[PDB]
Amino acid sequence: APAVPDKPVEVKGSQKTVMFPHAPHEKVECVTCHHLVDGKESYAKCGSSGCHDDLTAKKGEKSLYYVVHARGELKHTSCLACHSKVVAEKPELKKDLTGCAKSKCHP
Ligand code: HEC
Ligand code: HEC
Ligand code: HEC
Ligand code: HEC
Repeated sequence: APAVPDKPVEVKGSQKTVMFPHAPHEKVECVTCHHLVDGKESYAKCGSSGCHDDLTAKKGEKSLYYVVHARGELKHTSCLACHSKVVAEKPELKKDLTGCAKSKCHP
């Protein structure tokens, strides 16, 4: 298992880059995000070739946008899906964690 990044890392889309901080996610199993692929574990970039490499489409399993923003019902938890659950318990974090603008992801 490679070391978890100790500084925010870039999550590049086609037009915007969002910084991802691992620290606040220390109590989330690595596997929740870096899910198994072909039964084997992987820590490759979500947008890697052969993964979620469609950086422009809004929907589809190949879309990086969808796996990040789908508000739920997927095979794995998206950023927005989990954030909505967190925000339900800690409402003061609504804009910070789910906002489309002026949020922690999109300042
Ligand atoms: C409100 C629900 C939001 C809207 C609408 C958008 N976001 Fe995001 N977002 C996040 C990441 C990690 C990325 C990069 C990976 C990717 O999606 O490709 C993005 C990117 C965008 C983009 C640009 C897509 C592109 O450049 O190809 C748009 C137009 C966009 N987002 C709309 C992360 C998050 C996040 C963190 C948990 C939140 C709260 C939001 N995004 C919220 C919205
Ligand atoms: C979801 C909330 C995550 C948890 C929990 C962990 N990581 Fe992560 N990691 C995540 C993202 C969105 C990214 C960037 C992906 C991209 O497309 O850029 C990362 C990045 C890494 C990397 C480096 C390579 C990279 O993609 O930039 C490593 C080595 C990594 N993550 C390791 C790691 C470990 C070991 C975790 C558990 C202790 C772990 N991550 C949890 C999302 C999430
Ligand atoms: C390529 C080797 C991949 C990497 C690295 C990551 N994902 Fe992935 N993801 C991949 C496949 C082939 C599949 C479908 C089969 C499965 O294991 O579920 C997925 C699926 C997801 C989903 C669900 C999408 C759906 O259509 O329901 C999510 C939410 C997801 N993947 C997220 C994700 C993130 C955020 C990653 C980086 C940290 C990541 N995946 C890496 C293949 C690959
Ligand atoms: C739940 C299983 C999570 C997943 C998947 C993702 N995030 Fe998250 N995020 C989660 C928690 C528990 C928290 C902490 C909230 C708190 O109580 O303080 C967060 C925090 C962040 C932050 C805010 C960090 C800060 O400014 O201090 C960001 C920017 C963030 N999360 C981004 C993010 C992205 C891009 C994700 C998808 C790859 C993602 N989170 C998934 C829980 C969970």
